[PDB]
Amino acid sequence: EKYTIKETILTFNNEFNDPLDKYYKILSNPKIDTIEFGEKFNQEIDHLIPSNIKVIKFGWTSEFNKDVNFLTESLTEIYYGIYKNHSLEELQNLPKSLLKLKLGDVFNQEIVENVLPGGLTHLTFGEEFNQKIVENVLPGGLTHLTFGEEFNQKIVENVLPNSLTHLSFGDCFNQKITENVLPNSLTYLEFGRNFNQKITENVLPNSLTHLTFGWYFNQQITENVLPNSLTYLEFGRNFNQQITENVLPNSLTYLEFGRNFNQQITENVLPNSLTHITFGNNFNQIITENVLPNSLTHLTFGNNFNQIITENVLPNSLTHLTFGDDFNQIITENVLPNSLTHLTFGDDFNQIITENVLPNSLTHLTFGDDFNQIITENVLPNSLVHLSFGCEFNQEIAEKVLPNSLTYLELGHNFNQKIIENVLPNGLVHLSFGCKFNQEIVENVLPDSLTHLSFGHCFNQKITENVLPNSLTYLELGHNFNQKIIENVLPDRLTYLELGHDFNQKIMENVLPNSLTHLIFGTSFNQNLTENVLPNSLTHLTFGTCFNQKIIENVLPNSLTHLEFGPKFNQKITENVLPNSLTHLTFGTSFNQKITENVLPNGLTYLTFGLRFNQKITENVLPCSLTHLTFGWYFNQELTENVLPDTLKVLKIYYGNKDIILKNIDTSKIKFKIEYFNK
Repeated sequence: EKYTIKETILTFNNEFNDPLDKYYKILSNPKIDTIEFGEKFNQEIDHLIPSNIKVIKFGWTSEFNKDVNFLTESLTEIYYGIYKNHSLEELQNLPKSLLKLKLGDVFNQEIVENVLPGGLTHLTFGEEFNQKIVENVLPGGLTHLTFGEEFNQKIVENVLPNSLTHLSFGDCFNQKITENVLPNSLTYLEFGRNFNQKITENVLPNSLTHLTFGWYFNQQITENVLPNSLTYLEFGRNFNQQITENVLPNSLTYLEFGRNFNQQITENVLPNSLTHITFGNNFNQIITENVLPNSLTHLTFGNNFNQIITENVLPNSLTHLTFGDDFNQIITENVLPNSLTHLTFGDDFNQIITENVLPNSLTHLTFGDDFNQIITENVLPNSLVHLSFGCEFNQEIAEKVLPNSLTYLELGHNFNQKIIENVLPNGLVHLSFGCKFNQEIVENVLPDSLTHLSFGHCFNQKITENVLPNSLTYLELGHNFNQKIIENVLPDRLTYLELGHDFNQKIMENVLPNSLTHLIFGTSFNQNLTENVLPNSLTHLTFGTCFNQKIIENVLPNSLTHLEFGPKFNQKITENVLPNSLTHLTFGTSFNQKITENVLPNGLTYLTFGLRFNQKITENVLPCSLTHLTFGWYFNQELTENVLPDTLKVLKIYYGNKDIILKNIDTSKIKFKIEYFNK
């Protein structure tokens, strides 16, 4: 039953439902233009909203259903939810200044002359609305009209305002749209699910730039139907009608087909102005020679497309080609254009790719699941910077195979071939081995450029001295990786280290480098940490599930700011073991140990206890700078005001214990905010 204020947007609780009689002062803040209400709020708001607010958003979930006849007369916007009806009295009484309105979902009465605000520009009907609209009903200056799920009434001439620019139908609308019905101002028209009528000549206006049909629309588009202003055409799921010559306008830049479209496309049907085609799922027709437009930059096939791509089929303008799930046709030499920079294959693609097949412009190559053919020397272009192999790829990679220019290499699940002296390019920045990779990585194989290196599930080989490159900043080790790290192996620029589930080997002194700031232990690590192990630059330490070793003086370094113990850590912590520098401490699920005076650094601002912490808090234990205290479910101890710090901003407690936790706290005069959580 509290409010959360943002820059201008006051949001209430989702179970708020308190009369607004005692909130006038809060809402009278002269820097708040809007109010958000949530689910359970059902209380009067007629005389309870000041002049400074310009938006009431109720969000679609609201249970608000009260008569509203007195908003402000200074509102410009209001949006209603699922349980709101109206009388037309109530519609006549929304304020003369209003610009943008969404009606309640329950509203399904017939609107007549001079009811909805004259000056209105944005109108949105609810779910249940399915009432007839006649000539001078909608405001004459309206620019945005949206119909909801159930509306299926007829629309006849001179009814839609000649100012209208965006008209979006809902699911049930399936009435004929005839000549001069749509305004000559309309730029967007979007049909919904059920709409399935012929569109003839002079029905779409010559100002229309966007047209989206929906699920069921499966009517033929003939010559001179679509306007020459049109840049955007998106068909929906069932449209499967053949599209012939002089039907698509010469200004069209975007075109997307839906699932069902599977018709042949001949010459002089795809306009030369097009830069983007996205094909449907089922599309599986032969694309012949001078069919595709010449200005095309992006081409995307569907999941069923699997037809041979022969010489000079793709334009020399094309830069992005994405294949679908089925595509599995041989690709020969002059098939892909010399402008093409991006290639993505799909799940099925598994044909050989020879010497001069891939163009010399190509920077990005993504293979599919199935792709598993040998890639030899001078196959991959010398312009390539990004290579992602998929799941089934497990072929050998020889010496001068991967181009000089390569920066990003992602190897797949099944990849488990050996990597020797000059396989990976000098210049490589990111390298990611997948699941199965478990071959030895010896010295002068990983390049001296590499900054990011990540290993997969299976990788559990030794990493010896001077294997890892000097310019490495980021190292992620995988599930099974459980080999000891020794004195001079981890490089001197490494800031980030993540150890894996299995990693449970002791760490000696001069191992973790003095550049390392971020350290992540995995599930199993449970080996004791002693003096000068952890680096004096380290800021972030995250322990995994099973780490339950006691910490002593001079172990956690005096730079450390974020510490997070894992589930099973439940060891006592005494004086000057937690560093001066600490600001965020997070106890894990099972930690249940007393805290005495002088233990948690005074500098500490965020403290979180996990599930099981249920020990008294005596005076002068909680840090003096603390701002966010979070307790766990099982914490059942009284708090007093003199044992909480003067700087506390937020206290998080379990709801079901509150009257036990705050038994000695007068909540009517706290200077902090109680956040609850529940079961």
